[PDB]
Amino acid sequence: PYSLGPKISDWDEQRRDWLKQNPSFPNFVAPNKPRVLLVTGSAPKPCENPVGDHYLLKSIKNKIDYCRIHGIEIFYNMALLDAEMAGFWAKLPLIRKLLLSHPEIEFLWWMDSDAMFTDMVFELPWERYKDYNLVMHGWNEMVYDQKNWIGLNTGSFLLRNSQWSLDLLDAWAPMGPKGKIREEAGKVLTRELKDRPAFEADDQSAMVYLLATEREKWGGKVYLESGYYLHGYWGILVDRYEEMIENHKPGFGDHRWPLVTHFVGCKPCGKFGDYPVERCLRQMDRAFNFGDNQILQMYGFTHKSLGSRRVKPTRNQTDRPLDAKDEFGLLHPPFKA
Amino acid sequence: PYSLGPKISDWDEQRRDWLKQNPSFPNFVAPNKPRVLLVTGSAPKPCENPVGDHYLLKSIKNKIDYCRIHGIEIFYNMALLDAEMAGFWAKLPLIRKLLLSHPEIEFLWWMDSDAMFTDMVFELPWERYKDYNLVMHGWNEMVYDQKNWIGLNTGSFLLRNSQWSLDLLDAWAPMGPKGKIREEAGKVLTRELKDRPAFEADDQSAMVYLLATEREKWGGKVYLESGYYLHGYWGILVDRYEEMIENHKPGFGDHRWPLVTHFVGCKPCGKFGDYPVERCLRQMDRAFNFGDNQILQMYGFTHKSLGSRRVKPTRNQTDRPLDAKDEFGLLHPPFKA
Ligand SMILES: O=c1ccn([C@@H]2O[C@H](COP(=O)(O)OP(=O)(O)O)[C@@H](O)[C@H]2O)c(=O)[nH]1
Ligand SMILES: O=c1ccn([C@@H]2O[C@H](COP(=O)(O)OP(=O)(O)O)[C@@H](O)[C@H]2O)c(=O)[nH]1
Ligand SMILES: [Mn+2]
Ligand SMILES: [Mn+2]
Repeated sequence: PYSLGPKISDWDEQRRDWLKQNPSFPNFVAPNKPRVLLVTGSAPKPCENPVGDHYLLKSIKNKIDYCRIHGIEIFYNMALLDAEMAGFWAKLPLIRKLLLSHPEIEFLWWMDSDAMFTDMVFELPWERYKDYNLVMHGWNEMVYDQKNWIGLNTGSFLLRNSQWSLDLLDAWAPMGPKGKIREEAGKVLTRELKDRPAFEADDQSAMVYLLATEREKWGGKVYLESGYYLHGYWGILVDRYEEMIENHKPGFGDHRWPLVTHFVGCKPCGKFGDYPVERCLRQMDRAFNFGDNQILQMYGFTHKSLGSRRVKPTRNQTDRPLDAKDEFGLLHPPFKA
Repeated sequence: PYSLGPKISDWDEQRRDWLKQNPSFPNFVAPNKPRVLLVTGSAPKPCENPVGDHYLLKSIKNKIDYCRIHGIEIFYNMALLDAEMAGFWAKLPLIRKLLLSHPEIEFLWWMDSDAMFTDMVFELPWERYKDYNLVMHGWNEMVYDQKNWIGLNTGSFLLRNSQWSLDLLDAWAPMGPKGKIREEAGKVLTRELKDRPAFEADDQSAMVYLLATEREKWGGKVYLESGYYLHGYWGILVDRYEEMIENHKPGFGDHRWPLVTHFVGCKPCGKFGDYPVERCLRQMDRAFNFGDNQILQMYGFTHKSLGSRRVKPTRNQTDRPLDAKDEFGLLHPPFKA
């Protein structure tokens, strides 16, 4: 019987003591700003197609920029800590290890390598979640009623460092172990979830299954967010970037300017994805430039077009650089208090 | 005639004024701990050699881990801001833009992409540099006396945000502009420096030629460091890694445990390196694992060997994870208090 590790039950107490003992590492870096660690990663071998690694590189640059602006630290995992939890299931052993290793962390923000920040201004509404322990993009009707396997997304979610989350992880992991366990579990999810195709169990479908069946246990602390694109399906967003630049501005986080553009199904690191490789990579270039344009604007540059690697100036240089207007206040945002 | 931008002569005063008006953004984040921006980058296009991008990815994960531990921010540039200053010369326009855009930065730490942190414990001796503006690995006699084009290294150096540094940049760039200017300046360097081969002007040789021919003007603010491997030629280190693990411990930063292993001559991304690609990449794997071991060991894991991607546990799991602190106190170091 698979276990994520020795059962822990007094974690809230262990954390409470530690924080009291170690006031130099508070779990809140500011009145209403919890300490957040963004966690991402990739397999420890080169991508099967070679440009895959190049797009992992642009992906981590993109997260570096956002996290530098909004004052959150990054952990990039390149190791499998549990041979049975491979692939998308590898993030459960990782998350548990980081939560227990870093009690100063109040929120752990997992973000897939195929997910990219496209709104560099938007700051998560932390106070909205002060009473919750798990925040994922999704809809309650899709999860609890329709039991739709895409009722929520697990490529970009917040998990609070708490006893509730250690138990949540234990409840979530059973369908993960590679082999017969994951395969037979995939048959269950395909049968019990709406619109799910037939394939081995994935971490996302299992979360829908867990929350739909055991809602009384977990639902009270889960927040299914759909007011902004904590996760954003690329297939309906990337084509509208131009409309967004023309009618809106960064900071909305939603349909007007998505916080995250998540390239589900493109699999730039594998041999084949569920979509044309041409459209996947060109749209990943457009998404990367859509965000990078917000970085370069601070420094007086922009990409010639949304699909070009080349940049151009947006203004003449000056001998009075400190007089310049930072349009969105990202050079010295309040997130770096 | 080429210029890095409009002439600024009052930057030290502009900065002081800005800092007085923006106390929430100090240039010292703690007593004798300056605010540091580590800067790196790579060409915006995939690597000629395809697997080269996988090592750019490993290289930036390495820098993320060190900068997270030691409380240093990262900027990863992928844009060519100045068509004339292509190649290794591209860092001069970038460094100027960043210094001018971030007056809160006391020290900018440039780092080649093929340079990797192999001592995750070593913190730079900042006080040693309180009266200097440019810190590079090198030797006084080789640079000033012998005029040796390898008397210093410009792949890992600190540059203080100051009018002095802006002026140095003005003096350093002239041999840069691609074309007849760089190629002709290259023939001048080959003829005035010791043991320089024949190739286009390069920023390292140009820095030697400047400091040797204009010592009185520049030398008093340059610290040529050789007490630790701020830059560490891979050729004389990578074969000694297992010896270091047996005899020494992270924190020395020098011949016993180098801070930086820099793979000069390898060109894992480009082509036509001074060494065989296979030898280069395997040793970069070893360097990466050598550093990554220090990260994984905070969490109870290590690489089975410096040549294996697999990791193994260093200790059994526990239900009391806050009792045993890590061997080098890197989970909660003073750099993040
Ligand atoms: O061996 C692995 C496989 C995946 N991931 C991470 O888990 C996420 C989700 O895994 P998935 O198999 O769904 O790939 P995706 O289609 O989301 O890119 C990936 O994006 C990676 O960021 C990882 O860290 N190690
Ligand atoms: O187009 C470029 C080329 C290089 N660099 C950076 O400048 C350093 C030195 O460039 P070089 O041509 O010497 O390549 P190297 O042999 O050092 O890897 C690289 O490592 C990169 O970090 C960059 O930012 N943009
Ligand atoms: Mn994904
Ligand atoms: Mn180099």
